[PDB]
Amino acid sequence: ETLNGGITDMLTELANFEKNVSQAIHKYNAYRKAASVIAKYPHKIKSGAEAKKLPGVGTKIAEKIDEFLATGKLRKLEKIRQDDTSSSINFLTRVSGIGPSAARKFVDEGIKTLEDLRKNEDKLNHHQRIGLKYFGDFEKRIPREEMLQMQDIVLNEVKKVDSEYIATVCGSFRRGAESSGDMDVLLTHPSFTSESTKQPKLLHQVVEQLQKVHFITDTLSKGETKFMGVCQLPSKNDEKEYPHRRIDIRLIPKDQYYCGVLYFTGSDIFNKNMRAHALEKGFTINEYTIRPLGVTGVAGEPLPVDSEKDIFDYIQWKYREPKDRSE
DNA sequence: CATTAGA
DNA sequence: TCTAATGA
Ligand SMILES: [Mn+2]
Ligand SMILES: [Mn+2]
Ligand code: NA
Ligand code: NA
Repeated sequence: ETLNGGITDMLTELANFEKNVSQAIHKYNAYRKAASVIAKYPHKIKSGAEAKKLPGVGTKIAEKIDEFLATGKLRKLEKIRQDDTSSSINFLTRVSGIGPSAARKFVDEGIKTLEDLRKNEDKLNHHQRIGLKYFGDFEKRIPREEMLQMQDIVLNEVKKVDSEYIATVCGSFRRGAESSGDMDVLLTHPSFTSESTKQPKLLHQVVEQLQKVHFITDTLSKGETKFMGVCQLPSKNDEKEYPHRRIDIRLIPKDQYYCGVLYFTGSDIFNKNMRAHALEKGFTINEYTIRPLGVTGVAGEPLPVDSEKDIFDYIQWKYREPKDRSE
């Protein structure tokens, strides 16, 4: 956690680089389990060899270890850090809609800068066009103060659309957080559940309304169960216009709402920990259900969940407010 | 680990 | 169809 710090961090630097700049899924994968392992180790790695005794740690990495311990640095890390091509890929990759693959191509063609990006809006798809358009707003955190005004608006129209609609802003916001990255609304309807052959309009009606009133301003992707766009709160009686924010609204089979809701509310740890508990308690929890475990090794049979509670109860735990779902 | 775009 | 990119 701090004892193998630099070690794992160097390791991750390297991993990550193999994956984006180079198209070496393997090495990238190598660097990572080793990083993963030296990370667990209970004592201060004092050399290549010591580390070497580890699984995943071979000669190659052990080697990097010494040089890193030896001189507090790594040549390869210095070179890469310098390396313009890779620098570029690392950066282009920041535009929503651009991945490593595309990052490579752009550079290939010689598109290294945001402006390069601009002079060539054409080579870019919609997603990317939008991502470039709000590069600034996308990079900014969402102040909770605003999260409250967004949540406010969203829930209104929702209800005004159909009243039988259930929405929940999930995520960190849900759990207290002063700021959030993007806004995540979990949606459901009674009319939609596990079987009942859908009702796409369900998601559809909603976006339409939000756009209608001018909250959704763009669409990155809109499908039958997961909408992905851009919103913005109404630049007041002017002077202060608001930033463009990322919004994600997803339809849920009413019969899996809370599991989902449970899930997206995180945190990654609480989740795990919670998930880990249901296991002993004779269960299983996944993004949508909670199944009673059977002795044959496994078993199924989706228990009825009506609120975050039921879930709790099932595993016979203390209902935890979102606020304290921290771990 | 699953949903959408896109070519 | 597959392949990329998001998320989470
Ligand atoms: Mn989010
Ligand atoms: Mn999101
Ligand atoms: Na990106
Ligand atoms: Na393949």
